Amino acid sequence: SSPPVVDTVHGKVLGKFVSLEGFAQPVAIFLGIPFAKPPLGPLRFTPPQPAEPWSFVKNATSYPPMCTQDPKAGQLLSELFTNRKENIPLKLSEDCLYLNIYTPADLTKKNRLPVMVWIHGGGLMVGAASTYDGLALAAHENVVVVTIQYRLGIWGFFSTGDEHSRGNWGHLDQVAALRWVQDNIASFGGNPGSVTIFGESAGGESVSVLVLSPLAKNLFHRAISESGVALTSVLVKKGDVKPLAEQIAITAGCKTTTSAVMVHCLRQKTEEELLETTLKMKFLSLDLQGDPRESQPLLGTVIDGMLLLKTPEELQAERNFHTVPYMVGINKQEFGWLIPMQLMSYPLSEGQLDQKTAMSLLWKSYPLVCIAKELIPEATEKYLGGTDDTVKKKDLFLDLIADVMFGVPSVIVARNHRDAGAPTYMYEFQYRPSFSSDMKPKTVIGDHGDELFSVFGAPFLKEGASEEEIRLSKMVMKFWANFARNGNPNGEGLPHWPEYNQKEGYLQIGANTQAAQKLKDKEVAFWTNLFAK
Ligand SMILES: *[C@@](O)(c1ccccc1Cl)C(F)(F)F
Repeated sequence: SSPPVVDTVHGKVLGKFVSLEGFAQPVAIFLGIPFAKPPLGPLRFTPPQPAEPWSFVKNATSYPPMCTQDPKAGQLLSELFTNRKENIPLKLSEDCLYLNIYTPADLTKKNRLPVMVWIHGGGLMVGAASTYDGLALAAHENVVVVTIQYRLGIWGFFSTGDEHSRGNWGHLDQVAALRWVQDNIASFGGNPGSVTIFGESAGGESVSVLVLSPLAKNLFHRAISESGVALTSVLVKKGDVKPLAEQIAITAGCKTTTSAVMVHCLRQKTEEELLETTLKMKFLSLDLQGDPRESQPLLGTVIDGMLLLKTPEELQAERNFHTVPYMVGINKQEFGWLIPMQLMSYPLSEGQLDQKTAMSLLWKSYPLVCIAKELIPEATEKYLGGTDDTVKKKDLFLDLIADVMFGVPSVIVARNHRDAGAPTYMYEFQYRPSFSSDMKPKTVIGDHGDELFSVFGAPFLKEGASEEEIRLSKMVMKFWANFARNGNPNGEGLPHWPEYNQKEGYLQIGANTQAAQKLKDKEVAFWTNLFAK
């Protein structure tokens, strides 16, 4: 019964025990541990500072707020992605730099378990750590699971393109959480010499950015990007970021006289005024009015000169990144339902698409796929021209967006990582979880986020999982935690997962799981040639 109490650098923390049926050792859970000073007032749009130390024992048994964000979209994504039986309602706050810890170690003995640090998705605009319950993965695989938060949206990524607001505050928060883990996780039974970062969607892009950042040197030892990398271009702003900053300033009621003037004005706004600004900007929603080249669907990663010194393409060309073991994976249908239908309000209710509407829509999709207008016909013809059925054309259009956004970027990242001599692994995930939304057509399989339910052991926390689904989660969890332990997912009882080498082996994960070769090879060739003009 007696709750666990752990000493950290900054003070003592009190957690709680939670048992998972069939595991003798209850899991010690610590909710809402601060890893930075709350980024309020003048600390807005600045790097995170260390948390101030506290006397006595901090009660770490309540979920922290989630970072300020569109509450409706944030709650929706939490409901769609959570592995728990009931979604936990969360408060909003700028005071959100917290992490949650699930340790299966008996804290009365000494333990050095591998640590897995989860970075949540959400487009860099929404999301929360508390969505993801670490209980099942921690108990089933004997790993310490850490879920982190980081500033989002305007708070996390507002950039003037210069020294007055460089940008990438949320990525700096991720780095601060990893340094906290280095300094403290051994008190929770974890091994700071074996930290694996893993994340999905914008969280997978964050993992890829951290692989590219000198600030993350020696903070992690393996990495996993699930459905998102630093070549997912909608998340990485190149070129001139000043137009977006000025539009944000104006919407908030601020002058644009200079960068410093904009940033100081935004620093005086209340949280509520910046949230009103966020909602007026209509982020994460396909912009159908005006020139598509001016659409800004999210505030994201920039080349700031501190976290990222050059573009991801330039960094991989010079082999300037952390050559840790790296697992890069995609799902069979990344654009099948949840991103267009639930997050971005795509005009695809009809379920048939003719080629003319497809070209018009692909042009409107410019902020996602970056295809010049003169190249829209060729691109569309390559995917939709081979059939005459317009339902098939709609499905092939979804394939096209998925390949440009996720599949091709992921293979290019994996190839460049392999070519720097690092151990590299890839997967393609194909399963339709029973936990899918009731709104989701039964023909969508391997949608964006579908692997989450297997990675986080949803069949052991939510009800109604089939026996096949339970088996799948046990295998995925074991692959992931073997990778955390050894930088190699393989082990006894598991299908062989080849290294992604020059033969380009990868694992097809699903009801039938087996190795395959050359993922997306034809598509990479096509799109690389197309984007070279
Ligand atoms: C992902 O973070 C996401 C959302 C929108 C665009 C791109 C990406 Cl990677 C989410 F939200 F989980 F789907």
